[PDB]
Amino acid sequence: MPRYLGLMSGTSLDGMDIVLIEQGDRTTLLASHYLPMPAGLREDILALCVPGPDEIARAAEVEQRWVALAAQGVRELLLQQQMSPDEVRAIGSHGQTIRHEPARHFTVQIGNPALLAELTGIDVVADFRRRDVAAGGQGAPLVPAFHQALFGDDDTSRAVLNIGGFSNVSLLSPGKPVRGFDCGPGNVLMDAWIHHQRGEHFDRDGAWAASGQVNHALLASLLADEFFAARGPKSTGRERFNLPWLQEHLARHPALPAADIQATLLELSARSISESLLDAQPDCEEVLVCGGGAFNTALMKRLAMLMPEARVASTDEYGIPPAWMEGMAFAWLAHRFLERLPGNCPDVTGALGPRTLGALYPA
Amino acid sequence: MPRYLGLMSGTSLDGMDIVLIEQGDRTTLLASHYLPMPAGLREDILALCVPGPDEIARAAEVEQRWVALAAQGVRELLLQQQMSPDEVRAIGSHGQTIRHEPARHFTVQIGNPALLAELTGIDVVADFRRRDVAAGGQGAPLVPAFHQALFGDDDTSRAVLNIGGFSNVSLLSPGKPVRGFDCGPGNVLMDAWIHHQRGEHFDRDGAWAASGQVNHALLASLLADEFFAARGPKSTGRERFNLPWLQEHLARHPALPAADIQATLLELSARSISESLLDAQPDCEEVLVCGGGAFNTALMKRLAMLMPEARVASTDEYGIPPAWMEGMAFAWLAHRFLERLPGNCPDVTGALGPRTLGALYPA
Ligand SMILES: Nc1ncnc2c1ncn2[C@@H]1O[C@H](COP(=O)(O)OP(=O)(O)O)[C@@H](O)[C@H]1O
Ligand SMILES: Nc1ncnc2c1ncn2[C@@H]1O[C@H](COP(=O)(O)OP(=O)(O)O)[C@@H](O)[C@H]1O
Ligand SMILES: CC(=O)N[C@@H]1[C@@H](O[C@H](C)C(=O)O)[C@H](O)[C@@H](COP(=O)(O)O)O[C@@H]1O
Ligand SMILES: CC(=O)N[C@H]1[C@@H]2OC[C@@H](O2)[C@@H](O)[C@@H]1O[C@H](C)C(=O)O
Repeated sequence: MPRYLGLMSGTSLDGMDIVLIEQGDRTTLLASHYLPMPAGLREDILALCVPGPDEIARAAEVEQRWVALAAQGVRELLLQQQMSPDEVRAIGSHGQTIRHEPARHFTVQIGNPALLAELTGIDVVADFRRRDVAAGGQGAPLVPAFHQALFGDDDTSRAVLNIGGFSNVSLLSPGKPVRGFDCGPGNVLMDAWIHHQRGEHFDRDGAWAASGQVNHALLASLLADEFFAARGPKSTGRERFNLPWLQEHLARHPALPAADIQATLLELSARSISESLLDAQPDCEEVLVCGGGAFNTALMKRLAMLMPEARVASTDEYGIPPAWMEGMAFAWLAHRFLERLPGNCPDVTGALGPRTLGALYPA
Repeated sequence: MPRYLGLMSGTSLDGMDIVLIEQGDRTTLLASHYLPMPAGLREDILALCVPGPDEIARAAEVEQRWVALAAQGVRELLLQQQMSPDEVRAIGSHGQTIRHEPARHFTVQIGNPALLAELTGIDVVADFRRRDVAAGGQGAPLVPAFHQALFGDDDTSRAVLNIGGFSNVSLLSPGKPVRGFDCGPGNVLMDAWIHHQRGEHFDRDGAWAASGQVNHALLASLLADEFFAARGPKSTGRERFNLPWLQEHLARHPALPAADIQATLLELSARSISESLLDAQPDCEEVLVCGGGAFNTALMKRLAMLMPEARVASTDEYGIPPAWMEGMAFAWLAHRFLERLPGNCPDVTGALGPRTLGALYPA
């Protein structure tokens, strides 16, 4: 019954997820701890997601504040759980993606794991993505293995679907190796648009999206990106799908209401997920939705209707809160590293084969 | 009787040292292998040593080339020694420093250890300084503990003096715990000056230096830099001692012949060493010189003259070739990581205490 911490901080930059798990015969969630991202740090992370000056100095100092916050949250969670650091075997830390360039064969995650070990007094397993990339893979997604271990079922063809900043799906097909790929944007554009407009961080329950009307021509134009055509191992991020990208599409088209664009963005996510998922697993019987997109009532409804042959529900029904799936997954990967068990799925990432993912920074 | 690889590429940027050692009852050098740094790569690393644009993307691509070259070298050495990589327990990789800012509490060594593990098929231990910096230390020097393991003679006092781009000394005073610090510039300015003048990489045997004559006024002004005044834990780099820095001193005084300036730079190194060393260890009886500075005949004689109470010889006289000392140290630090033994020295670095240095990237 070794206990592990998982630290995830996704591209939505909403905040830091910290989970505690017990890894026995099955993965149990013991506790969760959410740290909202400070305004300043969120914006400084966003400033590192595009090319710019003095990045090495800037990232180091952003890194220091990120780790300091992570260690604060870990300390908080342990005290509130009446357990010491000694009772935790290791922290699994994803870090923070500031650049993802699989075409150029690199992915950049910050989160100085040495400093995280020093501050927490706990062994840290981190930097899980770079060995997969080194093995020719996309480096993303890395949860499918975990999704397999949780929800691997012979009797059903399940698709486990994360909807964070970006969407990604794990295809659990009886008989066949685990498949998976980034579907496209999840909340990233819906958040970015309501931020450029107005100045909010996200659209609660997708209520602003539901107030507007879809523009079918715009939808067509957005779906005409090369990434949606591509199949098999692929990944994406803020490099491709961002506000500039959207504005470039809005330029050639005429002027539309802002809510209609938001509605179009919701549909863009629903349709990209639906069509890419159903292309890969037309036999799908259950879509299990995790990540913060699970809480979007407008989005979830649309997925159910665009995939009528499937039962679309969040992972809550199956015992695991959708908020903490990624955090639990990286806790699990620290386990996998310490037992020398493969981290990646080759037919997900496109790597040469299975690889032990991560590096060990001991306390 | 495990075998380790040591990989070191210092601030001189002359090339990559690859050593193979055995760590039985003591450290034995089995083989060495030097890789001249390609011109293109040397200049791109140098371009990352000052603030600039698009550093994260640039550093990543430079990193891949660095690692590709390191892996090539490792392959070449093993084949030439008729060895499988199965027979090597791990590689200790220093990586390549492109920024050293202890004051801002960060230091940046590139060398994607995950890719290095991928390409060599051997477990990599890397990223040694960061944990010392995390512990409130300078992060440099890191060799003193090795120096103590090799040349820890209690009957006699002695200082082990590495002269690379930068000079650093390990003070081995019988009974008293190990101390050390960066003395200042070793070859870095002498290299930088002749490069600026003639394009050459270094001054062979200090012949150019030896053809010129020391200028008193310039020397005084060079010795005036505050770094030389400071005592105890120190570290420095190209951030302080560089050609721009030198030219601030040149401009102040009238024009000098180029060779006289070179003569003066040789004197600057010897005096900053000799005075910092004996200040901290006045009883010094022996100066074991390692690093490429040991090959500078003019420098070695001048060190002898300034320190006549002690013998000044290279480490070759006591078993170890002066070129491979650092490479051997990092292989040793791999051994020290894997046994969970401290690799830093608080009374050298200023860190809160003894720490395991490095991170394990398994093959
Ligand atoms: N009640 C909600 N209604 C709609 N969207 C929501 C709601 N709560 C959270 N979200 C979305 O979930 C996102 C966070 O999802 P998350 O899984 O943390 O993504 P990431 O891992 O990329 O940070 C927010 O940016 C937001 O768009
Ligand atoms: N024959 C020589 N004569 C004088 N200086 C030399 C000679 N060979 C090497 N050097 C000096 O040694 C330096 C390399 O020393 P090294 O120990 O590799 O330092 P670093 O760790 O900074 O790379 C060169 O830059 C040069 O100044
Ligand atoms: C941050 C950094 O890169 N420091 C190095 C450091 O290198 C050696 C390996 C050490 O860690 O002890 C040393 O202080 C000095 C002289 O050694 P070399 O120039 O021969 O490498 O160089 C640089 O300051
Ligand atoms: C490079 C990167 O950070 N990718 C993220 C991102 O956010 C969701 C999706 O794109 C996924 O591929 C991945 O995160 C999850 C945890 C994963 O690796 O499965």
